[PDB]
Amino acid sequence: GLSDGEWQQVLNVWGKVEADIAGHGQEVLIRLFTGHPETLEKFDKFKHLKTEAEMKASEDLKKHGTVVLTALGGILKHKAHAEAELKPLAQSHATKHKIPIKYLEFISDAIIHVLHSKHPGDFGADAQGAMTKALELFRNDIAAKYKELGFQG
Amino acid sequence: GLSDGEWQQVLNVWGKVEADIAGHGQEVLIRLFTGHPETLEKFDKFKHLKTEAEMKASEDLKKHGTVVLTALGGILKHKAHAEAELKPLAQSHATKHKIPIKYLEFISDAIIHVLHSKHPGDFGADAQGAMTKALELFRNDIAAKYKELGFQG
Ligand code: HEM
Ligand code: HEM
Ligand code: NI
Ligand code: NI
Ligand SMILES: [O]
Ligand SMILES: [O]
Repeated sequence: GLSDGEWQQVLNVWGKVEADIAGHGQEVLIRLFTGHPETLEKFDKFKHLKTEAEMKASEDLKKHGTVVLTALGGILKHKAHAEAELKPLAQSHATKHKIPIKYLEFISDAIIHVLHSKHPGDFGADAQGAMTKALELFRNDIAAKYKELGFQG
Repeated sequence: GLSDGEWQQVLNVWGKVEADIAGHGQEVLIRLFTGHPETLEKFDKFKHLKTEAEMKASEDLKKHGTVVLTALGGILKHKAHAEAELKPLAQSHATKHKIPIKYLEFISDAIIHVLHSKHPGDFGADAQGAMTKALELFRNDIAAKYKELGFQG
């Protein structure tokens, strides 16, 4: 994964992109299409463009550039925030508390038991299946950080 | 992973949890401790507590239950939001646009060059090292979604 400061580096340069997301988007796609022409053939609405000049002139190529960098920006900002929130918890449970993944499984089953007992109206079979998958994904994230830190959990 | 409706089911039952986080946190730790006595040994503050009635009387156990469900809740809500943002992107690039992972490596290459070219003051060796790793994490997330969908590309 990235460190705390590694994400801050990423978000700082991303702010600069957002000051002219249109121009950045355009240049990224044109650099892609010139360096790797086979990428242009995946785009039914752009593959007619032959020259740099035609590409720079395309209103919709510039609009698509914005759509791509906006979506990627949103994803990176969520990853940064999510990592900063998870890594402290993973570190303390790995190093200080030394909690095996097995014990995270037990507390996952305890949550599902309590939600079945107290909220069956918003916890039918489907919603229970959903929570079981959700808590497994959470354990998997922790297990991934445990490995990064070389704690056998 | 979870479908759109499954994440909504998770968020919907979590809303009920957060409405009585005190009581739910207590019931989760009592269920864990009574089902798996070994887990009580990890808790210096609680390991003397011998019965549900003792555990229910512990103000410390209640406060810890709140800290646990508060931390978990934040992680689940972020995961639901990020997945609902990522899953459609991966779905469309796999099944509609048919974009191999190697082409996301190409566009990552172009994003690095455009950032180095236009914002070098904000894009030194470390900043560029950070962005390179961050774009890898993005491609790995799409790659993990493609594998789920049995798209090789
Ligand atoms: C950082 C990488 C990428 C991001 C964030 C991104 C994002 C997007 C978004 C948000 C859309 C519109 C919604 C959708 O159809 O899912 C889209 C459409 C599309 N993307 Fe991507 N994309 C990326 C990489 C690529 C690459 C490398 C290719 C092809 C070589 C590609 C080909 C397409 C195509 C063909 C469309 C459909 C465009 C249309 O509506 O005519 N994408 N992309
Ligand atoms: C959903 C699972 C879990 C969550 C979200 C969680 C969260 C937390 C948080 C936020 C803290 C306080 C800050 C910290 O030290 O990181 C904490 C402390 C702790 N956790 Fe966990 N925890 C989980 C599972 C477990 C399990 C299963 C055990 C043991 C079986 C455990 C043992 C501890 C201990 C011993 C502490 C320190 C308690 C204290 O000194 O007051 N945790 N946990
Ligand atoms: Ni978002
Ligand atoms: Ni948060
Ligand atoms: O794209
Ligand atoms: O915990």
